[PDB]
Amino acid sequence: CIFEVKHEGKVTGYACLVGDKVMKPAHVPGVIDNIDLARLSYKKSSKYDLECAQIPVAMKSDASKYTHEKPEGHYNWHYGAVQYTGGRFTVPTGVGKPGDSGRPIFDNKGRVVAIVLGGANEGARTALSVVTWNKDMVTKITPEGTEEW
Amino acid sequence: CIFEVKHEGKVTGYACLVGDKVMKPAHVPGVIDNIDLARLSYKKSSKYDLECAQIPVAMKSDASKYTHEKPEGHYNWHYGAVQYTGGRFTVPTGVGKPGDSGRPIFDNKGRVVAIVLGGANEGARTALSVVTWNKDMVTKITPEGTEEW
Repeated sequence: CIFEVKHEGKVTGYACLVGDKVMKPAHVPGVIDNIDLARLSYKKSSKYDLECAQIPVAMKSDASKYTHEKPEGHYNWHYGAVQYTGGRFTVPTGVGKPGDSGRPIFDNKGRVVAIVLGGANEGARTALSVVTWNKDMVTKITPEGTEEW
Repeated sequence: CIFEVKHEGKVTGYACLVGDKVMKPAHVPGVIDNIDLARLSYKKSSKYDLECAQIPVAMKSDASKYTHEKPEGHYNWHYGAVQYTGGRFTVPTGVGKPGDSGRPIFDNKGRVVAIVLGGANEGARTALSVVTWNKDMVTKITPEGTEEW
């Protein structure tokens, strides 16, 4: 469910299969490294820093489910645990870096709860800028001091 | 009917109101410099290098007409005349340059016949890569050696 985005031969970030969409953070430079995904029509929102295409039918079963449900505790991503408390996702400073935008954060059922956009270095911890969902709609939540990834 | 696209305070290219659509070359970085247009959701695809939205009600009457009709001769753009011969729009080399993507080309009735994407330097003249109309449908025509502008 995760695809590299590349520019000039380098991985710049990721797109992920979420719900029935191919989702990519808009700010990530380059092209998704699948020629068919790269050619789809994407609905682009500057407000949410998001581009989303309808998932190819052949890939529909590979998509992750997703949810607005975000009880406090810990969640999962490529690098390990993501804390969620007081409406903030945090990780240890240094785990994430430029090149990690587009990676999903998941609950233990495998449901996507957020897509990483960047991180604000707050000392020992880094607070993530994310696309995430409330019960009604998508949102973008960006801590002060965020560096886009 | 023509708007600047800007990124980091710099003009990066242009978007046009044509028919029912806001038309911007997809590859141009930045956001359209208009309060209404910036807040729309766009459909973006590499197929024609277009990023489009429905024109807001308030702006519909400002849209340009368009046509598929491209008899040979000369057409009009920001910098003067554009030659059209053998299926190719050409201008003198150096008249258009990086930053001129999204500018429209018009006939003498004021109908848009093409939107500039880039140019192929052919020596004294440059052949333009364009979106243009075949019957009712957009198409992308890109001379060999095109640089996206």
